[PDB]
Amino acid sequence: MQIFVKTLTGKTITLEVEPSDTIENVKAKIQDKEGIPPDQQRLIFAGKQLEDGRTLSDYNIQKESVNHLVLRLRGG
Repeated sequence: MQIFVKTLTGKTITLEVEPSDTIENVKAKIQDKEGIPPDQQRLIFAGKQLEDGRTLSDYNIQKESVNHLVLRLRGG
């Protein structure tokens, strides 16, 4: 399935993912596209912070056809 990520500029990228994919797996894909180390990423879905050992299915990524995660840059 495809998801969007809103990036630090408010633009979107698309990732090809499966519901069982971990948040750590998603953050690695975001690192490859946006150059943010995973330990400096905070990923949000519907205002909820996503935890690295959990999966997209844990956050019900399947409920909607179109989903946008939000990338935030941890503060220094």
